[PDB]
Amino acid sequence: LYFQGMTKVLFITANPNSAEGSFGMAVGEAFIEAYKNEHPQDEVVTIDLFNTTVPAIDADVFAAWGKFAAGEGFEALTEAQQQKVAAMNTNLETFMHADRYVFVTPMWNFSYPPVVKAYLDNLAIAGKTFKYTENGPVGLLEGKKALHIQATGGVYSEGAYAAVDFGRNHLKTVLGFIGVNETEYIAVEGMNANPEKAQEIKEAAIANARELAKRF
Amino acid sequence: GENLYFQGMTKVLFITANPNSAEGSFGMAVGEAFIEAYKNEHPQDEVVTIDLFNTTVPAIDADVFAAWGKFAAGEGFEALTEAQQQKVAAMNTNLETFMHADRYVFVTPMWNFSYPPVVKAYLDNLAIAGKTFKYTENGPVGLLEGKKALHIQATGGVYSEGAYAAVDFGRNHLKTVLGFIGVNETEYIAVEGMNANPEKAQEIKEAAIANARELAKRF
Ligand SMILES: Cc1cc2nc3c(=O)[nH]c(=O)nc-3n(C[C@H](O)[C@H](O)[C@H](O)COP(=O)(O)O)c2cc1C
Ligand SMILES: Cc1cc2nc3c(=O)[nH]c(=O)nc-3n(C[C@H](O)[C@H](O)[C@H](O)COP(=O)(O)O)c2cc1C
Ligand SMILES: CN(C)c1ccc(C(=C2C=CC(=[N+](C)C)C=C2)c2ccccc2)cc1
Repeated sequence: LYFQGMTKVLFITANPNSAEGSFGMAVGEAFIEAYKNEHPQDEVVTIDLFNTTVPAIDADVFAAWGKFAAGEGFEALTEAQQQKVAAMNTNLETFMHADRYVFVTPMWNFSYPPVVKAYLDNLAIAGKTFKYTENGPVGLLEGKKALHIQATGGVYSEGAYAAVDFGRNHLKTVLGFIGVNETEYIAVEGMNANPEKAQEIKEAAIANARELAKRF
Repeated sequence: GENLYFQGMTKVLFITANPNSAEGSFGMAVGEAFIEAYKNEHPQDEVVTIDLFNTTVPAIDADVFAAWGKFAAGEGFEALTEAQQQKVAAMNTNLETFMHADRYVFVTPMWNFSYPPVVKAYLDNLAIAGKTFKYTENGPVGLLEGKKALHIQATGGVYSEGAYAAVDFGRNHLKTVLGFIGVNETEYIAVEGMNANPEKAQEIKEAAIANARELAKRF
């Protein structure tokens, strides 16, 4: 074809179990298939954070960032610093070039798996996703939309317990800091607080995901 | 005055989550000052340092779920694979090292409104059912008793009061998990405002260091 432009969607998952053993992954796959049937041509790339190199910010990264500030190039870094920065570049560039993001995270001790924090630490880079201005920082990503699907044993979406929903709230905060302010949230909650009605909660969340896909 | 349970040496855990040292980190410089002041008040208390950037902190992954599945089935430690045995043992080491301690000190910087990811993996190594918490008919309840925790955080801006405290996710999430495992009292020291006010960087650091020395006399 003469034109190669298309909407790029990133299906970012952070759950070790598959869709058959995870409520979050089950609703995540239902939203993706419903989005594909509504949006052909659009590309959907899956990113499993448990099988993706996500370097944590450590002494090598600070040392690598320091040499970059001193005007030095990539060759000045050690081999260990080179492999970490390159993997951080790939994660950042792939996220910046996409248009739609879909996060699937389970709640482990009031927050997400730790690899989600390292992944966000790979995305928040000054000069790339946000810039400093006279009136504080400003996110750089424009024309982006994000969906977060979180599965929790208890119920956190409504009530006072939304204050301890740290995984959901911190993800929304970082997304807005890099310019992704148009977000959507689908809660898959209560399958373990009341196991007798866990399948109804899953089925209701699937219907909630299939409706959002036609307008997302 | 005593004559109850012998001496009972107080174990203190100085848990750091910053790759830089005290010379290149405000939170570490305040954390090191608190320890030096605590050791002078209690010369016989044991202080064990745990650097999370140089400690095996296994993340909950596919091997951990497969291990917990075989443990719940009735099998023992002889059924796991070599990758599962190494991960489960290192989680028990971090768990029992934390449980056997009476005092806890955390030093973290704010990286994008939260802590480094290794802190979350370390907290997931501690919240274990039947060990640090259990579920009752009235709800979950922690099991650790007689513990006192202190969190030192260094942030560029100010997140102590107002609507900016709601986005201090690193401090708040650490308090919730510590309170979930029984440690209901976690004092907090803020080294904040160095990047918002670069001219007050040394004034804020020096004031927070003196605050940590005064707190070390009663902690
Ligand atoms: C290590 C661990 C920690 C958990 N912590 C919480 C929690 O803090 N609050 C909660 O409601 N459920 C908690 N759960 C239960 C999960 O939220 C529940 O399994 C949910 O369905 C997410 O699983 P899934 O995304 O794989 O479907 C925890 C489960 C595990 C294994
Ligand atoms: C990767 C990174 C992310 C940061 N994110 C924030 C932030 O979200 N809010 C803030 O006030 N400061 C932020 N800072 C600045 C540090 O929190 C601040 O300089 C703090 O003093 C660093 O802690 P330390 O000196 O003890 O290492 C960030 C710094 C880095 C390197
Ligand atoms: C069986 N039942 C009625 C329940 C037992 C426990 C829980 C909860 C919970 C909190 C923290 C957890 N963590 C940290 C593992 C796990 C569960 C819980 C979740 C949200 C609000 C209040 C409590 C909900 C229902």
